[PDB]
Amino acid sequence: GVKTEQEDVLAKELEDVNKWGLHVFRIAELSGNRPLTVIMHTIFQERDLLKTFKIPVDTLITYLMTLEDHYHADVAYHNNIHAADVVQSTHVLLSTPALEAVFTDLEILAAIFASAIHDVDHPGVSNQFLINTNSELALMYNDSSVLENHHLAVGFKLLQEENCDIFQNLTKKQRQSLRKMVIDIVLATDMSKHMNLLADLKTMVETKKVTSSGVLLLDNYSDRIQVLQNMVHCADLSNPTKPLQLYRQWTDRIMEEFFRQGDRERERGMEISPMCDKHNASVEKSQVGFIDYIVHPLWETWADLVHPDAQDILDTLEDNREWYQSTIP
Ligand SMILES: CC1(C)CC(=O)N(CC(=O)N2CCC(N3N=C(c4ccc(OC(F)F)c(OC(F)F)c4)[C@H]4CC=CC[C@H]4C3=O)CC2)C(=O)C1
Ligand SMILES: [Mg+2]
Ligand code: NI
Ligand SMILES: [Zn+2]
Repeated sequence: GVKTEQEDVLAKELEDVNKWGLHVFRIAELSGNRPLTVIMHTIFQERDLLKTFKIPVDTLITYLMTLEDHYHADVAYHNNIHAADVVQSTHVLLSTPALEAVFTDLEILAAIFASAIHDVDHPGVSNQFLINTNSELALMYNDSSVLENHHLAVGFKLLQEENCDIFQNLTKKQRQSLRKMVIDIVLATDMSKHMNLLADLKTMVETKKVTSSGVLLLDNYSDRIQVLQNMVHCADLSNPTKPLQLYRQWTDRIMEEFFRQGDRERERGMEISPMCDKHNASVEKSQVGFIDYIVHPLWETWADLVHPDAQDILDTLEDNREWYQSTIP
């Protein structure tokens, strides 16, 4: 009834689960390629979600292992390690002082479940690629948030596998509310929605109201769900805000994925997508641009919403940006 030694080393790494900068790649190695399952399980226990939602522990574990198995280990970026990272980053963001006691347990469950499923069965190519190849996914979803629709459908469908229904004890009202929030959150991870999400986050910062011991006041679904959508979207765009050793691995992985797509586009005579051309790449300059036009603007606005809680995150981002700028030939 005692942990094996590897299990003990893993449990020690998992003590960083409330920290930005958790060694997720190390967790992946120590868990036998089960970082999503072990991180989710830790977070569910930490937040007492099993008791609150009457989730049988065997059902949770079965679901999580099934979910993690529907991420592809042969995709370099959009795999179970990325899912685990987004979950853990969401979990840290949800714990920010400015949001203490703001969200209900069901909202919390929604954000974390959404994070866990948000890229499941990702094939390692873009929506545009799927559309332009006439792929079955694109046809199924009428070219509209193709991947994100698929991630949702798979994540929910997996609940029907043997002993996988983690929501079996929720009432229909709880399930309907949970399902709606999860859908709203995952669909918001499609980068085509980024400018609208950010515009709404800015509007919210400009009209910010604070209240119950200085935490945010969010008094309607539209504001509550916008915050959660931007929170998971921040987590999804969190790689440049992490310690350089983590960030660089994520950059290597996304570049591998992008260049593989570009190889497939080149071989078939298609126009090669932005940053998919390994023969015409500027990895460093691309990171600086990604930070300047997308990641910083979002994280700066998030940092304003939760001021001053996210200052060290924004400082790390700004440091990493200078690092990449400095390596430009
Ligand atoms: C603005 C430019 C100067 C630089 C640039 O980016 N693009 C392409 C571009 O703007 N977009 C929008 C974002 C898209 N996108 N990009 C992701 C991503 C993740 C990690 C990255 O690096 C490192 F953190 F690991 C990364 O870095 C590299 F691209 F810079 C990109 C994902 C984000 C969310 C969901 C799915 C992934 C997704 O949809 C890609 C297309 C330019 O065209 C010029
Ligand atoms: Mg995605
Ligand atoms: Ni595969
Ligand atoms: Zn993602």
